[PDB]
Amino acid sequence: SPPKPKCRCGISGSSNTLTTCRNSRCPCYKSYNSCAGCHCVGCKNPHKEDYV
Ligand SMILES: [Zn+2]
Ligand SMILES: [Zn+2]
Ligand SMILES: [Zn+2]
Repeated sequence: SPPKPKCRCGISGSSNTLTTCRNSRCPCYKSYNSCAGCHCVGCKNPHKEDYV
């Protein structure tokens, strides 16, 4: 498994509707990772782990 960044988008950072984890203040998003193990609230992260 790749290095998984963790974020608290919602608890801190920037609470939003869609752009919570989808903005560049989210380390996961920026580093091409899903929010596995995060404390993000209202996480819309388009980086869903590519598992084919
Ligand atoms: Zn986030
Ligand atoms: Zn995250
Ligand atoms: Zn998230």
